Amino acid sequence: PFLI
Repeated sequence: PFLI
């Protein structure tokens, strides 16, 4: 992902 882009972030978690």
